[PDB]
Parts: sequence; structure tokens; C-alpha cells
Amino acid sequence: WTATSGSCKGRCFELQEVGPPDCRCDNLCKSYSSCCHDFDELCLKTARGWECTKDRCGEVRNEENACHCSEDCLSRGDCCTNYQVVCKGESHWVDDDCEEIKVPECPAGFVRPPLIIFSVDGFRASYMKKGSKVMPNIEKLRSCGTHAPYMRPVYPTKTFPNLYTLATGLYPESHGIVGNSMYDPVFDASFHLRGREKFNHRWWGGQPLWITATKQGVRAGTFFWSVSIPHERRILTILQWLSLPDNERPSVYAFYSEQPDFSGHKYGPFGPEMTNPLREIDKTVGQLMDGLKQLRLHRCVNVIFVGDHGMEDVTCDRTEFLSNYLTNVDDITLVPGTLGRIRAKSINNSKYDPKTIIAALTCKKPDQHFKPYMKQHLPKRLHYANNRRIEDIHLLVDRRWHVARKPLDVYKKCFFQGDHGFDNKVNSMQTVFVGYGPTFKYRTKVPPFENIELYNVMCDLLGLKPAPNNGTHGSLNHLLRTNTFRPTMPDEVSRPNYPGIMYLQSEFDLGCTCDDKVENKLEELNKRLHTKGSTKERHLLYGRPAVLYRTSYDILYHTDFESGYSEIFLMPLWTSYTISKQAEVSSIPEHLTNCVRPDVRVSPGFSQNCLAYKNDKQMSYGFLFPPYLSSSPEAKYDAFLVTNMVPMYPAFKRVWAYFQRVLVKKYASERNGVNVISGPIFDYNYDGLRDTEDEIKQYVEGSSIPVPTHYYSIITSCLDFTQPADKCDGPLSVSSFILPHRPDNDESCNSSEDESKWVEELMKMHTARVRDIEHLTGLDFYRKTSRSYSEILTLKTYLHTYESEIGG
Ligand SMILES: *[C@@H]1O[C@H](CO)[C@@H](O[C@@H]2O[C@H](CO)[C@@H](O[C@@H]3O[C@H](CO[C@H]4O[C@H](CO[C@H]5O[C@H](CO)[C@@H](O)[C@H](O)[C@@H]5O)[C@@H](O)[C@H](O[C@H]5O[C@H](CO)[C@@H](O)[C@H](O)[C@@H]5O[C@H]5O[C@H](CO)[C@@H](O)[C@H](O)[C@@H]5O)[C@@H]4O)[C@@H](O)[C@H](O[C@H]4O[C@H](CO)[C@@H](O)[C@H](O)[C@@H]4O[C@H]4O[C@H](CO)[C@@H](O)[C@H](O)[C@@H]4O)[C@@H]3O)[C@H](O)[C@H]2NC(C)=O)[C@H](O)[C@H]1NC(C)=O
Ligand SMILES: O=C(/C=C/c1ccc(OC(F)(F)F)cc1)N1C[C@@H]2[C@H](C1)[C@H]1CN(C(=O)c3ccc4[nH]nnc4c3)C[C@@H]21
Ligand SMILES: [Ca+2]
Ligand SMILES: [Cl-]
Ligand SMILES: [Cl-]
Ligand SMILES: [Cl-]
Ligand SMILES: [Cl-]
Repeated sequence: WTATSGSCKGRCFELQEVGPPDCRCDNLCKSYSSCCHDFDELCLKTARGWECTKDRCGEVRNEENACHCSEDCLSRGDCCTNYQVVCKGESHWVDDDCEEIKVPECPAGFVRPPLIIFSVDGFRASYMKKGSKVMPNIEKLRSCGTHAPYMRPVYPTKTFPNLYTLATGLYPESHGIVGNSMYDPVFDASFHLRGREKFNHRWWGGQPLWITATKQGVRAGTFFWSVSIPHERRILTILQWLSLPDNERPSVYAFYSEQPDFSGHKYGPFGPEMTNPLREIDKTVGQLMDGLKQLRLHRCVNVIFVGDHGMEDVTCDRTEFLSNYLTNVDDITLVPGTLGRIRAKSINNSKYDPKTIIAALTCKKPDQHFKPYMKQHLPKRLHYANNRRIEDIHLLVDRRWHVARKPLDVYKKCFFQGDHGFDNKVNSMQTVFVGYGPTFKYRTKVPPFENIELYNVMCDLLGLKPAPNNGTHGSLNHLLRTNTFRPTMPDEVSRPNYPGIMYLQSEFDLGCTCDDKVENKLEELNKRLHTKGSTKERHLLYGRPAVLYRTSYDILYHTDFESGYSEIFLMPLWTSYTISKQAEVSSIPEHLTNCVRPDVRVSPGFSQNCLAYKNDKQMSYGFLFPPYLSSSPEAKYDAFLVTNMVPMYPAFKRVWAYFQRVLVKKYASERNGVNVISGPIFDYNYDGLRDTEDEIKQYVEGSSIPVPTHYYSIITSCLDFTQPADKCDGPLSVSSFILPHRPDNDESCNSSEDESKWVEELMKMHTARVRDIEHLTGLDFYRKTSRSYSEILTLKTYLHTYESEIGG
């Protein structure tokens, strides 16, 4: 109930909100149906259009007009955006040559450059090149300012998850908006697009930019706009707000366009009907810039042109139905579309079992266009598991396809040619970024980046201190003319020990055997140097990783590799080695197949044993540095130390073996040497962060040897591949993965075939940022390079996507 008896006269688009049952006049009261009776009349005027014609010049101020062409409108801050052009012989912003904005050129009373966020829904990255003919304002913006070829959205590539990620720097799993539709069991409540629960505050976590701004005494415009408010009225309001006195004037503003997403759903991404909405976005941009120019603010304001996600070609005839797979289709709830999430329909049903559900959905058709997953087994680069609103079962859907429950849901609930929500590395889902203004760089292209990083930047452009988020502060300083934030290396928490030979072979009772009792100042003093760390300059190219938590561990040196061995987890945390282009792959000699040697540098108490693996019929073992890449028959024995050993399921050994035997060598041939860093990851609560010892849910049977949920590798080389990895002078190039350590290969439908047909594709699916591995391990890589720490932060946020070029 609202007593809408009050007025909006003098209060059109007020910046603060008033609590019920007074009537509101803000740009959102329509969605609440609590506007004052006179809102439309006074605030939403439309008379005479949005443009000054040649006969409106110097008119008598008629208050009924949407905008004004009178003499006093510059003073009132309510002219039409084309006023100066038509009535004063000025030119449009777009028709001017772009001159570099070396310093902010602001009017007195402006204490900082304002920030304007122009967000465009569904605006696919390829539109920047492909529609460039019909978007002249956006093209001037793009090419005079700072831009990226694309910006990666978060998963799911839906509207609300991405808009709220843009505002918070958080993953949807952390901000809580994990889709366009959600169920929260703790609340016992649901979240819809069509409804009024979505307005309730409990859904929305994190600290969005406008709240961060408010709490630090920077004033914000109100970011959201009722759908019925036309885009022209949205621009003029922003401009009016900018005309306000210094003490009332916000420092940050937002504009939202429902286009091109709206038309994109109807006509597909490249529908001939798409040119017009794109024409109309550009005109709105024109309107804004012409408006800023009138205010003399076009060389003072920072403008961000950002999309939320792309748009893919999708039709009704590309739907997969769960009813063609399952028996009890009426005992499941499905959230459908471009992703799927499944739960029990009634919780008082105890004959519901997700494992049977998943099995019924696994490679059951040769053509299958979706893949079932328990959420914790989703790839880690999606960060889509640590929220109670995320269903245990998740279907990842092929681009261009839908999943539904029964055919009756698709025709009675085609009409659409476009959709989004797919895996965020999919090309059709990438969006745009362009930054324009005094604080952004001039004519600069920057590499692609993820939208999680923007919150920090917008905080910088405003002199704000960002709330704790998932961005990597300083990773986007290279977009900026001037920073404000200078990132600093975290301090190492745990210092390593450097253990020597302390123990005799016979002290070890590990139940391991190795036929190694066969073997001179020449090649015996030499191996002393190796165990002390003579060859470390070759295998540890960027400094040891720093341990950022409290723990006890040892650095172990070897001819071929170096490890950070954890006395707590009974295995290395990391193992580092260099494979040059000239390196050769050997095999494991026949006699040394089952060989495991005691490490006389580490006590039997802090060692694994072979007996545990013998007794654990499910579990087996592998090695972090691969025997296959030993540089000599003598060095090969180093590879068989109990301290290079890690638990592995037989099914996973097939993946690992091929990575170590085939792919490392291949990468080294292609990239001119690689440095490899590998290790275990423990994330049993699927929060993307390292488990502590007391959070391990699985041990190798009858032992205190913890089983990793994942294994990672960081593979580094020179960006200039003419230079060998171990003599790289300039920038580095990197690719990484976090492979799930699973006891079956149910994820790979071609796994009964040869490793050469499926393994590499699995790896590509679980591509990772070096930053993802940091959070999951509590380590910090690249401590000692010749590169700037800003450059290294950018390297760490790099994701290698394996998608071909944008456009082709
Ligand atoms: C991506 O970035 C984000 C953000 O940086 C990372 O997420 C952060 O991770 C931290 C560590 O995991 C975590 O610390 C927690 O905090 C717990 C309480 O946190 C509440 O307060 C948060 C702050 O709000 C304030 O914000 C500003 C400052 O920024 C202030 O000025 C304001 O005044 C605000 O008050 C708040 O954000 C958080 O909100 C969550 O819950 C809300 C419901 O109330 C949701 O609306 C909201 O969406 C958040 O929900 C998410 O996160 C929670 C985890 O908190 C999770 O449950 C959900 O799935 C969802 O994803 C809270 O309201 C606090 O309880 C923790 O302390 C425990 O652990 C320590 C360990 O040392 C114990 O010593 C301690 O005693 C305590 O344990 C107790 O409970 C145990 C069981 O849990 C029990 O066994 C034990 O015996 C004890 O009783 C800890 O400090 C941050 O909260 C979290 N922040 C966010 C925003 O998520 C994230 O890690 C990054 N991701 C990656 C991959 O890197
Ligand atoms: O005025 C705003 C947002 C302003 C904003 C400005 C900058 C921002 O970022 C920053 F924080 F960085 F500034 C963030 C937000 N709105 C009203 C609209 C919009 C959010 C949704 C789309 N929608 C669907 O109903 C909808 C739209 C497209 C869809 N595709 N598929 N389903 C769909 C559903 C209704 C909702
Ligand atoms: Ca964890
Ligand atoms: Cl959704
Ligand atoms: Cl297998
Ligand atoms: Cl620990
Ligand atoms: Cl594309």
C-alpha cells in the first residue's frame, strides 16, 4: 500500500529514496507501482520530440516540452542534446577529430572526473567490427580511447549474474545471483524475473559499486531504470544530474539499454533486423556525448561502454529433452535453457538419488548436446559451485542448443532465434569493453580480460577503496593513464627448510623396493652439486613459489627438477622443471617399473609408504616430475623418490601419463622450451580455496596420505618463441589447467579410445588462470622475474581459451 496523494513537482528523479507510504519520484517507482499520481505528467514529458529543429531556436520556454531550445536552457541544464549544433552552428561530437585528453579539462566545482557507465545488454564482441559502419559514435569511442577485442563475462552468461558481477567484482557464487531463476532452501523462497521477490535485499550479496561509493562520501546516481522510461529521458536525466550544484551532484552514473539483447532473442545475433537496434544504441551514445560537449564535460568525464554477455544462434528444433533419457521425469525440477540445473521436486522423497540421475544422463546418445556434472566436478574456471542456490546436478549445454524437461515445456509454457547463458569461454558469448576519458589511455588496445576485474578499476577512477572482491587489483593498470593503486607482493608466510642427508636407507620401512643397487671423483662430486642446487637456475626460472599460509615444508633439489615438499600433506606442493626444445622422451626401463626409493633427506615419519597403496585397491600412485623426461639414466632414479610420488586413481593415471609422456614434449617443441610447475590441489568444500589438513575427506586407505581433488600444471615460456624458455628476456607466455582427480573418465565420452583422441580435449576444458591455482594452493608464483609486477598480475589472470579467432 502506497498513499500516492503527494506530488513530484520539484522532485523529478530525486536522488535519495523515501520510505512508504509516501509516494516516490525516483527512476524505479514504476517497478514498485508507488509513483505519485503526477509522475508521468511532470517527469515523463514527451512533447515536441528530443531534438531542436531550426524553428525551435530561441523559443519561449514551454514547460510541457520534453527538452528545450530556449536561450536559458544551458543555465537550466535541460536543453536538447542537439541544441548547440542546430541553434548555435556547432558540430556533433562524432564529427570532431579526436584530440588526446592529456589532463582532465573540468569546470570549476568538479573535484574529480565523473564516471558514466554505459551498459548494453547482449552486445556481442563481434558487433564492434561487423556493425562498425552503422555505429560511428561507438567507433570513435572505441578507436580514440582504450579498448579490448573482447571482454569475458562470468558463467552463466546471463543478464543478472553478469550485471551484478560488474557492480561487485564478485563471482555469482559469491554475490548470490547465480542465475535468472533461483531457489533458496534456507529461505524457502524463489527468485523470478516476473515478480516482486527479486526486489528483496537478502538475495543480493557483496557490495555493489554505488553502495561502496555512498559509504565513502562519493555520491551516486541511481543505476537501475524502469523499462518504460525511454532511453532519451534516461540521457537527459543524467545530464540534468550533472548540472546540479557541487554538493548535490553525483560523481558516478549508469545507463542501461535492453538492446540488442531484446531483438537478439527474436532475430538471432546477426538477423537482418539487428542493424536498427545497433543504429539506435549509437544514436543514444551520440546524444550523451553531444550533451557532455554542451556542458563542456566531454574532456572531463570518464565513459565506460561495457556489455554484459553475447548472443548465440539458438532455435526450438535444437532442444534436447530429459524425457528421452530418464524414467521418473516427474520427480525432478529442471531449470531449463542454455544451462540446466536439476533437483528433487519433493524433498520428502527418499528414493531420489542424483548418482542414478547423472548415470542416466551420461553419454547415452552419440550426438549428445549436453553434459551432466555434479557441481563440484564442473571446471574450476567457472567458479560455479559454492552457493546453496546452485543445484547439485548441473548440465553444461552445447552452444546453439537448449535442454528442457518434456516437449510440452517447449511449445506450451518457434518464437526465438537467439539465446545466451553458455560456458563463458564460448566466442559468441564474449562482450565489449571501451573506456574513454582523461584517466583512460589514448588509442590503446589492451588484451582480453574478465568482467570481474572492472569493479576495482571503477573504484580507482573514483578514488574509492574497493570492497574485497574476486578481481586482481593492478591487473588492469595498463588501461589507465594514471593508476592510484600500486600492487605489492604478498609476504611469504612460511620459510622453507633445506634438508641434507639425515637418514639411512635402513631406517625406512615403507615396503617399497627398487632394483637400483648398481652404479671416481668425476660423476660423484657432480651429483653433490645437483642435490645442493647447482642446476636450479635452469628448472626454477621465476623464483620459488612463496607459501602464504603457516606450514612446514622442505626444498628438495635434483638434477632435473625441484620440489616444495610438504611434511603435513606428505607430498610436494609444487614441482618445477624445464624441458628445452632439444629434450628427448625416453621410457621407463623394464626393471624400474614398480621402483620407489626412500628419500634420505626426509624422515620415514613424513613420508608416504608403498604398503598403503598395496592395501588400497581403488587408489594407485603417480609422479609429479615424469620419469619419461629424465635427462640421463642416472637422473632417472631421482624421479622414483617417494617424495616425488602422489596418489592417483588408475583412470586418472591414463590422463596424467599422456600429459607427461606426450604433451609436455609437444608443448616444448611448439613453444621452444617450457618450464612446468605441477602439484596437487585439495578443495573438498568446492569454495575455490585451499583446504586445511582438517578438511580432507579422503585418505589413501589405512594412512594419513590425503587424496587431492585436482592436479594442476602451470606451463610457461617466452612470448617471443624465438628465444628459449630458459633464456627469455622479455614478456612471458603461459597456459594452465586444473584437472579433476576422478576415479572414472565418465566426463570423456571417447575415453575407451586412445589417449590421443580424448585427453587433450579434457585438458582444454579445464584450462585455468594461474590466479585460480593460487587461491586453490595458497602459493604465489612468479616472485622473481625481470617483469613489472603489473605485467605479472596480468599474466596471472590470463586464461588460454582454445577458441579460434573472434570473427572466424
Ligand atoms: C571471491 O571474493 C570473495 C570476497 O572477498 C571471497 O569470499 C570471502 O571469503 C572469506 C573466506 O572464505 C569469507 O570470510 C568469512 O566470513 C564469514 C562471515 O561473513 C559475513 O560478512 C561478510 C562481510 O560483510 C560486510 O562487508 C563489509 C566489508 O567488506 C562491511 O563493512 C559490512 O559491514 C558487511 O557486514 C559478508 O560478505 C558475508 O556474506 C555472505 O553471507 C550472506 C548471508 O548472510 C550472503 O548474503 C552473501 O552472499 C555471502 O554469502 C556467500 O559467502 C558465504 C561465506 O561467508 C557462504 O556461506 C555462501 O555460500 C556465499 O557464497 C557474511 O555475512 C565468517 O563466518 C567466516 O569465519 C569463519 O571461518 C573462520 C576460519 O578462520 C573461523 O575461524 C571463524 O570462527 C568462522 O567459523 C565459524 O563457522 C564455521 C562454519 O563456517 C564453524 O565450523 C566454526 O566453528 C565457526 O563457528 C569468515 O570470516 C567472506 O565472508 C567471503 N565474502 C564473500 C562476500 O563471499 C571468496 O573467497 C572469493 N572467491 C575466490 C574463489 O577467491
Ligand atoms: O536498469 C537496469 C540496470 C542498470 C545497470 C547499469 C550498470 C550496471 O553495471 C555497473 F554496475 F557496472 F554499473 C548494472 C546495471 N536494469 C533494469 C533491467 C536490467 C537491470 C535486467 C534485464 N531484464 C530482463 O528481464 C532480461 C534481459 C535480458 C535477458 N536475456 N535473457 N533473459 C533476459 C532477461 C530486466 C532487468
Ligand atoms: Ca576449499
Ligand atoms: Cl538461469
Ligand atoms: Cl578409464
Ligand atoms: Cl594446512
Ligand atoms: Cl564471434
